Amino acid sequence: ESQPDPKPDELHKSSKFTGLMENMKVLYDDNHVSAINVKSIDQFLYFDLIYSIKDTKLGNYDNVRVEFKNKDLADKYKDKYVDVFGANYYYQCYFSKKTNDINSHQTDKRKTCMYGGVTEHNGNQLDKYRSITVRVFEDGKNLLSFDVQTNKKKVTAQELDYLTRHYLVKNKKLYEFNNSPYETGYIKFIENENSFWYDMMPAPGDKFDQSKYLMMYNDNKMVDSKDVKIEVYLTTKKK
Ligand SMILES: OC[C@H]1O[C@@H](O[C@H]2[C@H](O)[C@@H](O)[C@H](O)O[C@@H]2CO)[C@H](O)[C@@H](O)[C@H]1O
Repeated sequence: ESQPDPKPDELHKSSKFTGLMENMKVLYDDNHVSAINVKSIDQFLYFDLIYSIKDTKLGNYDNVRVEFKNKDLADKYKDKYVDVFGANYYYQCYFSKKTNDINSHQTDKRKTCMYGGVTEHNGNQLDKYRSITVRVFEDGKNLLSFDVQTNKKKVTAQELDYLTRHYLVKNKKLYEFNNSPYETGYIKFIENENSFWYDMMPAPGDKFDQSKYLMMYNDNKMVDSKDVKIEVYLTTKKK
């Protein structure tokens, strides 16, 4: 069980962020990118892939740019049929501008951007959703547990993360417009000796960089739905 647990002073303090929690909230509200059995259709930079995924409700986007940590990840998934799932942003998002020569590009009307959140479709399917347990702790006490479901054998940490936080925003007011009732918090995934966590709170300051925050998912970290367990540790802001 190692990826050093955070030392209490290591975590971002929500009281140190003085600039609109709504921008964090939106990433984990009901909207998100999801598609099954799609194939990249273009590329803007050598470390990304462009997908033809239409916003199936709000009609907010027609193309989604998936950015990876490096060229390898983009190469691996180029041309392959994948499922996509993840938190997207719009504000600092941009790519291609047109189907121009020299500058390899394409994409017309309504774009969105995201990091990682990709898995091979083929051979990664289960008929019969697997249920992953989430145990949340508030100041040290296991106050509740809820389930998250995925029908993927291999699932990105991004998806389990979004799933978990989406429930907490709805039932625990994890993030609110201008604040959060929690001072610190982190999501811990556990497979085996392998455990890793993400800080759920925004960095100190007056502004939150959605793009920079969502960047932690660019490694396309995957996990096996059969071996994972998730624990959330929240601490209450000095009442
Ligand atoms: O069993 C062969 C049969 O599968 C259908 O697909 C179904 C599948 O039967 C069911 O278990 C699953 O839950 O939903 C699928 C619907 O896509 C196919 O429609 C049929 O063409 C055969 O392929």
